[PDB]
Amino acid sequence: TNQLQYLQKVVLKDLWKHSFSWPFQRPVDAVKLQLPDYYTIIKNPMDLNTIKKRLENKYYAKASECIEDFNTMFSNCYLYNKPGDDIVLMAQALEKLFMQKLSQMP
Amino acid sequence: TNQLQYLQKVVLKDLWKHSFSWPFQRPVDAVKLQLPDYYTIIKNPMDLNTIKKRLENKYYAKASECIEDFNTMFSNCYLYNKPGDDIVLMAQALEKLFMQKLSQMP
Ligand SMILES: CCc1cnn2c(NCc3ccc[n+](O)c3)cc(N3CCCC[C@H]3CCO)nc12
Ligand SMILES: CCc1cnn2c(NCc3ccc[n+](O)c3)cc(N3CCCC[C@H]3CCO)nc12
Ligand SMILES: [Cl-]
Repeated sequence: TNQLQYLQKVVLKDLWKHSFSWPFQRPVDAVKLQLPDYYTIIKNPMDLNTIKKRLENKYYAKASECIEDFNTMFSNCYLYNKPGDDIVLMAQALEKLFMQKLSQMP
Repeated sequence: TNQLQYLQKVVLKDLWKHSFSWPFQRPVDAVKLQLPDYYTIIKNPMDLNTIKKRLENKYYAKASECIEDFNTMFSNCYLYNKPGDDIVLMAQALEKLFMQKLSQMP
């Protein structure tokens, strides 16, 4: 659980502190945010909080499973949205930061 | 050139060999493939061949710059398309294979 501890103590915490992660800290509320077909279009929803619980509850067996989840969160946003959307710009900054943290992993 | 040697000799070559990389081995030809607004929508196009040239011509100073190009090629497909599209399924398999290779970089 060494790389997993990195993902939890370093990667996640660092991403969490940035305000551009705020829309990603909870599953998408399709009603409150008026995204009526969100769950019709996205089949594998993912958010940071789900990722955090999975780390807390020892859900992951290997670090690749966690990294898949992050990847799914970003691509989900790209799929659902289009270039130029605010949320996409936010997703892009999170992802960049993510990849930078990952390159430092043991 | 160490990590950049891995990206060229291991990562690029392994991805190139899969038929699902065929659509990404040349810049999108918007006319022949009848994607009229591709270049209107996508502001930063990227493909394997461009990445390959950049490695050959010693364009990247650093591993992060080349990894950034791969990420752009993936997100570009996601942004331009939508869930369930063939090209998207392809991008996803490419990206997954990409991530596994990355995890084995020095
Ligand atoms: C911290 C407040 C919050 C909670 N949910 N949420 C959402 N949910 C939609 C969503 C989230 C993640 C990925 N995808 O695809 C859709 C969007 C959003 N914002 C949209 C973009 C510009 C900032 C901003 C506006 C309103 O706070 N802010 C929030
Ligand atoms: C290997 C032949 C080829 C060359 N270009 N191209 C494209 N260009 C569009 C494109 C590429 C990369 C990212 N984005 O966003 C759009 C698509 C495509 N296909 C689409 C999906 C299922 C396979 C297949 C069908 C017809 O060969 N095949 C090809
Ligand atoms: Cl999209």
